[PDB]
Amino acid sequence: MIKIKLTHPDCMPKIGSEDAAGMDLRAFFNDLRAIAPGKSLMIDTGVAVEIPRGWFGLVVPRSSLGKRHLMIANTAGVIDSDYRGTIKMNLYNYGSEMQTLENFERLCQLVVLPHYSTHNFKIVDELEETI
Amino acid sequence: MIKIKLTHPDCMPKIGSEDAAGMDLRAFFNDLRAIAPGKSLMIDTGVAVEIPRGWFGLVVPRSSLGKRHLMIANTAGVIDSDYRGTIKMNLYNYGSEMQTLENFERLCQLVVLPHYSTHNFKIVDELE
Amino acid sequence: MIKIKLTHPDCMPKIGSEDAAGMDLRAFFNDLRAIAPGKSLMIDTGVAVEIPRGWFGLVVPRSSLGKRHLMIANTAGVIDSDYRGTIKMNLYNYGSEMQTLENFERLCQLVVLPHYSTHNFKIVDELEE
Ligand SMILES: [Cl-]
Repeated sequence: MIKIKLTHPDCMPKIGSEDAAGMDLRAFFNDLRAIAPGKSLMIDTGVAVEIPRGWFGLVVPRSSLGKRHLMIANTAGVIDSDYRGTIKMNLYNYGSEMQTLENFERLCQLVVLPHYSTHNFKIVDELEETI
Repeated sequence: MIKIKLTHPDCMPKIGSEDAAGMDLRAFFNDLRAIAPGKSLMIDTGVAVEIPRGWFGLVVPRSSLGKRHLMIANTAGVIDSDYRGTIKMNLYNYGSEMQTLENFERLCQLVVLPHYSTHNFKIVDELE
Repeated sequence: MIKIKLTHPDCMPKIGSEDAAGMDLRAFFNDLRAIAPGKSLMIDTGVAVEIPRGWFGLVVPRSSLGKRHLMIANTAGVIDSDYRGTIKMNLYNYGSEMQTLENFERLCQLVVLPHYSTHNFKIVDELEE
């Protein structure tokens, strides 16, 4: 079970069908968020999560953001299972015109994925051949 | 097993070895096959997929797109296990020269991955 | 387990806690490199990996590269379980000011995730509803 702390009930991510890979995180701010071409603004979501250990949160743009020429500055967010702040979406305008955000509009998908333990490795001199 | 509907056999993804993470989705073009700097082109793959519940499809560029300065406009496709349309690749030219694409050229990769059930959550006042 | 071969000890990726999704891959080059607006550079990590079958490597930027307006030219690296070369990070500057990268600087994260076999499919005439 994932658990979710909402800074405000309207921050609640849009949940889809059972088959949905992700839930949509919403913008959360108290002033104008106007991302100029070639600039980025860190947009809070007002959603803080405990993602269970062994998993992590992948944050990517909603498909609607393609026509808006917004990307996450760091390409994709990676929310570790010990991260306790609210998720932030550092959104960059790679397009040619102003992008304005409406408070609570759904912007990014959060998909929770399993990951191999980063402790489970060994250093070696030679890798096994697959030529 | 993933069920795949092709609009035509030539839309068949390029499958690698057993160890390959992804399959290469192909352009299914009509007239426009070039993307100018700062422009985008919505490319149908002609591949519709039935992905088992509990998984999803991640659509990212092939590494060869790097050289060509093409990205997906929305960075990565997320194909839900109930999505039945064909997969689209909305490619944006972020570089400085035009990129001409050949029909059925391998552009993006589809990787099918597990995801947590988005219904499996609880809202909490506080958390540890 | 992930078998790792290092070109140089210092190429060792940064390992976080049990809670870390990925390990931080490092640049491996002698002098400081600068990447001008609109330009790209193919950074070797000096890390070759043997990822267990069933799994793959996803290489995305560190969150810190976001402010520096750097991306992987191909958006995200996909490391197959049969890839035996060193992982490369082809970094592109999409911003408007010069960025500089130093040796063994943590740049990208390598996350290792299960994938469905790409051989386990069937071409079908109709899908369900
Ligand atoms: Cl699509």
